[PDB]
Amino acid sequence: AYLWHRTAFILAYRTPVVPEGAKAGASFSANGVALRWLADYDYSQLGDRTLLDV
Amino acid sequence: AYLWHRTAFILAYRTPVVPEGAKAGASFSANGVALRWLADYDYSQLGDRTLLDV
Repeated sequence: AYLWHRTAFILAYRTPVVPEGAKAGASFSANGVALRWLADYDYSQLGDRTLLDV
Repeated sequence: AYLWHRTAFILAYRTPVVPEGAKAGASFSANGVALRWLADYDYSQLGDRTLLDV
């Protein structure tokens, strides 16, 4: 069990920017954290690829 | 120093045609020469790539 003050632990967040070369882009919130959604089509394997990141 | 008649040297320029797959297709100008600019997102390396050429 841990018993800590609100200012004991630091969390640092930075949502990545969607580059101009990304065919898709959006921003979703996970428990108050803005994420970056990116979709790229993989023609070689004939499949879509997604990515949420922070 | 170089002294040349107009017919001594010849340049030929051609702007590459932006294909139907390139996401970004802005076209720029350098010294009156039109340049092709395209951007593609390498998802395999998690990085953007930009190309400006002629």
